[PDB]
Amino acid sequence: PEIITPIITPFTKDNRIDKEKLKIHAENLIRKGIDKLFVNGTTGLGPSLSPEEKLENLKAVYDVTNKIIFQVGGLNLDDAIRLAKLSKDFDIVGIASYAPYYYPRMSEKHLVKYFKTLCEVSPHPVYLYNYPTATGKDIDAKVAKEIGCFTGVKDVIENIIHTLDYKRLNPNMLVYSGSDMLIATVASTGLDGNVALGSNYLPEVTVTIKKLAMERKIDEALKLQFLHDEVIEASRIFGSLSSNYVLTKYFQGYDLGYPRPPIFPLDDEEERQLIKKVEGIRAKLVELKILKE
Amino acid sequence: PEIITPIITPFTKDNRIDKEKLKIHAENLIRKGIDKLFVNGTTGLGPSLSPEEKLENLKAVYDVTNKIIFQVGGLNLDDAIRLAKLSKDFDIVGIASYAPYYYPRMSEKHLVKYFKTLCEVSPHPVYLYNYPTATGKDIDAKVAKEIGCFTGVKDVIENIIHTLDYKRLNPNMLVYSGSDMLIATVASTGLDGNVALGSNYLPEVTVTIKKLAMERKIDEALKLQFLHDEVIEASRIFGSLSSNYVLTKYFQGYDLGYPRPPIFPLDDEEERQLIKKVEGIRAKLVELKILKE
Amino acid sequence: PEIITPIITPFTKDNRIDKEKLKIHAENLIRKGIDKLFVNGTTGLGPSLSPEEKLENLKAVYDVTNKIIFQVGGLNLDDAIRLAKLSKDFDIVGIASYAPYYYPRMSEKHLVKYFKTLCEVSPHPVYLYNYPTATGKDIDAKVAKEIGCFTGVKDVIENIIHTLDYKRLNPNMLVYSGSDMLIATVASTGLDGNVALGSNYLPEVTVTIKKLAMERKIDEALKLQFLHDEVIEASRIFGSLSSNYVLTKYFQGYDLGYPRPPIFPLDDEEERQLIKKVEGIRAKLVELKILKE
Amino acid sequence: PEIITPIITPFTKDNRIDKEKLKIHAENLIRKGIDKLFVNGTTGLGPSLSPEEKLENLKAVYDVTNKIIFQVGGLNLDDAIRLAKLSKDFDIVGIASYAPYYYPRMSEKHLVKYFKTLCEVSPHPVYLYNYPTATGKDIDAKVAKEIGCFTGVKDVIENIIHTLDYKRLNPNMLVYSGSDMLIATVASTGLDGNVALGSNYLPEVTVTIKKLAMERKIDEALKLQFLHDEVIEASRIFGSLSSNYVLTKYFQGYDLGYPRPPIFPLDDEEERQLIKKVEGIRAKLVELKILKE
Repeated sequence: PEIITPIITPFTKDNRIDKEKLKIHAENLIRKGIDKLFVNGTTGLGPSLSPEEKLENLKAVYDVTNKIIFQVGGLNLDDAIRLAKLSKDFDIVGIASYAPYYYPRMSEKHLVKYFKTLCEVSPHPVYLYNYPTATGKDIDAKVAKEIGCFTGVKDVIENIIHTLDYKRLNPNMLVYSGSDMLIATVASTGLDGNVALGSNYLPEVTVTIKKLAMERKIDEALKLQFLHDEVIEASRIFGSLSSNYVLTKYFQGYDLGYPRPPIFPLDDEEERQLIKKVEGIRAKLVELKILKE
Repeated sequence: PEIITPIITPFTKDNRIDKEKLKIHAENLIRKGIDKLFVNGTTGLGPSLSPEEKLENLKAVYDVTNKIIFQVGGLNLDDAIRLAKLSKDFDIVGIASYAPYYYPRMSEKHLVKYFKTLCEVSPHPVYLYNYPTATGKDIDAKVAKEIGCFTGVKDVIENIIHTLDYKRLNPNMLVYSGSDMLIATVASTGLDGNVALGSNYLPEVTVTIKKLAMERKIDEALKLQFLHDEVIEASRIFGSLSSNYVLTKYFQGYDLGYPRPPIFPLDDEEERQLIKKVEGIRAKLVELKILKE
Repeated sequence: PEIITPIITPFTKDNRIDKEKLKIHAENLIRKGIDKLFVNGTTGLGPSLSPEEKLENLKAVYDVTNKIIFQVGGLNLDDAIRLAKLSKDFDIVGIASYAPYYYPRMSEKHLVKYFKTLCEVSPHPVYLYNYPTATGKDIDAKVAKEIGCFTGVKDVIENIIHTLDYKRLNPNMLVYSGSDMLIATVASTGLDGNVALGSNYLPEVTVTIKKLAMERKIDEALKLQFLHDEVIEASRIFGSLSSNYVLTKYFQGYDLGYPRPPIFPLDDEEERQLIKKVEGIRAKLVELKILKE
Repeated sequence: PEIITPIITPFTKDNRIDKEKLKIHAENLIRKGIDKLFVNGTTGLGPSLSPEEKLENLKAVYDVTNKIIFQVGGLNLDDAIRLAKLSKDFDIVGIASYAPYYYPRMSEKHLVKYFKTLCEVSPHPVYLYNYPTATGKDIDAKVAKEIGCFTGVKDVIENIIHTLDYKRLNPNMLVYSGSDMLIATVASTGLDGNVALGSNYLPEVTVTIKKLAMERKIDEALKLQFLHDEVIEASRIFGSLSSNYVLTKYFQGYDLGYPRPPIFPLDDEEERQLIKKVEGIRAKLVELKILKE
């Protein structure tokens, strides 16, 4: 199994993509063992990015590695087609799309047309980015089997019965969970890994949870998963998408600038309370020789 | 109270706004009694539009009438501020914004900041576009009071208790329902009216229901409400957002072009089945002398 | 429209039904203008009551009035059949049942059979007690039409569209809402009335809201509705079903004993804290001359 | 890790517990590898049983094995307290209780008081029977810690992060999942086992899944889990609670009578169709030498 990072998109103070900070961040992650990079996902504020900005993220990360899954979805299908086509010249893993978001009660027939249309034009394997809470509809294993063209799926859902069902109906499909709290579980139950936003700021931990599991040292794995669980929670206190920046800078020692409002950055005091929550978990992890002093 | 139409956005074969069909459609809605027009709402596929297209829509409808509320929201706070300020030069009713959509678990603080910010730059009254199902969060009465600067609210929710609470905790606020099926109810329980996608294709009906409720002929108003509900129901089969195009062409007799994929247009078979579903209702509406044979 | 009280079941300290405190309560509710009494409802802890105890409450209230709808449902169908049958010796308004509760994902086919069985054996009209949050399923207008034998429905749901649908699909059916916070609206929109737990402790208020709406004195009907909403909100601090005992003694002046654990009574501190929250409301209610002294 | 059967309560034509069929079923289950027997659970129609019938089920199953967890809860605390005390004389594993069911929006204070009371009176370890979707409320890991006195939890939820959290915050607690579809996952991820309803009719399978996962043959374990998953799906076509009787008679060869209305038994045509849906599976299982022809 693998650990896939839905990479953060660092923005400048004046709301541009800081291509340099993106590259450092991508470089660090590859250095610390991350298998692939998922670009323009939720953790990267993909839905806040223009088609031009989505392409920029690909170009910036393509300098660092070609193990990229390139998210192109949106509510303008022509922008998504143009993006999928422009990836032809990029030797990457595949492209991805989440479902058309916002609009409730969208017909299965219409949703199927959308993903089929991305497959008919894609010059790479096509991954399904399933995130019902964010997009407001579910491409479950049955609908994915009927699309018939996905090479994998990132299932962002608390229900893991739902994630396993993809394998059951598509034995050949790569199945990833999007929950950080299930790295140990995923790795041990026969799935292909985790798209984990927590790997942005603790890639050492998510990678290590994985190893321990494949070594059938599940007891340890859970101990480590649970520490990771506390950090996940610390980030929700103030808004995990904004906390990702503070956490990555705190654990990995470089700046990722700011998010894109209405994803507002944490202020000086929110930053203090967040670090005061994880201060002790950091120490324990240097103790356990998982982080460098 | 008022009927406010969340006006459809017509698209050409080339996926561009059809300015002339928009103006044609806007005229008819004003001439058939609609009080104001909500531009770049859900029914208009607001989220699917660029900021330049959101402004395009305003410029084109202003040609016909200034009784407009201008929706400017999005996931780039800068683009919305720009849009909100550009409205200075239009003598319109207000601007509006849904809460920032897609991203879950957004802090109340971050959500209040997003709206207080728009209020801060706005040269017109600011209206709250509350659509919890489509956006993923609820700017309810307490939070709207906390925000402190809304002139009105459009509450897209089937819980009318939730809607009354706005009037209770904000006595001077205009409180509209976004539910086509409560036009009789809203009018009769002291609320300021409805924002009704259904008024796109049968503005004769939404207006008549409200009038009938004002004259306290509530029994006669429900009878027309339930006929309207059935049309609402029929449009859901193939996707209501697409079907309004068909229905508007069918009941009002001019064409509105295409929706923007992934909001796909009904096909010829789908268009024909919907009409067969509404022929019997149209008959009863002719019978009532609300429509011409 | 009508106000129907879901009458509390008074319990002694020994976990017995206090029949005399009950009769007193019924007498007062009737004397203050309540139209009918709903016995063994949620507010009278029906599901906590045995078949003998339900019948007991019917015998008890029948001593005071015959304007009684008699809930009989349960998870043992032979007990419900018996209660339905035994009601023949009582000249009441009808019987009623919620859907079988607790067990998730019950089949419409089986749910229809449950209710048709009660209709086949019922000596009186049958009322659908629809409470989806409590029973775990929904007997909407479509399933009620299919069942085909309901004289009326009590619809405990935040969604008034859902309630209107019973009228749309069942024009002859008596349609009540079970939402205290919608008494003015229900009355103003052509529905048949409310089943209002808050009429246990403030029947003066609930009846005046109804009357004001019937007179189309809408803003004054809302004024009183919004105070009532504040009492409802106060009751939720410590548990609404237990607070009803404290609130009814406070406003009506006679003590109703205790609820049945695990519906724990409020302790004396809690009782005093809840009364501190409603001293204000009560003061205004005296000023407005809806309550005495 | 263990498989615990939430044993079925078999009823006669006359709606009485068939003590003798329950003992055969009970003996069989233990003998095919079932670890513990959960009595009076959702699958046994717990909420449908009088307290006497809850004690009668214990006395019967106790004649076969002392590996019994004795669920005692209900909406009359005095009955529960007394069912707890009467278990003093049975040398069993422990008692359990779901949360008080039906009544929505109950206070965390009262829910804790409920479980603490049972702990105060219990002569055996107390198990939390957590079933959010049946009871209408959830006792999460956090609350179970507050309550403070649970030896084990049985988490009936399709969300396995929710289940793992009990072990996170309560390391000394036995944590079982209630989902038949996670037997392989639960066993390979370090949790303590499953409360599997489908082990009523295919105990061979649920125990072989478990064995396989313990043996790290995760691929062979999943293939068998996917078989079992289909049987679970087939059981829903008609009412899984009802279908379980048919399926046990089919797979195990002895009839368990009827369920209790309103849990209606399948009729003969429903029996036929259901068997046709699982005939193929019964063949695959005999092919794998898991079942004898």
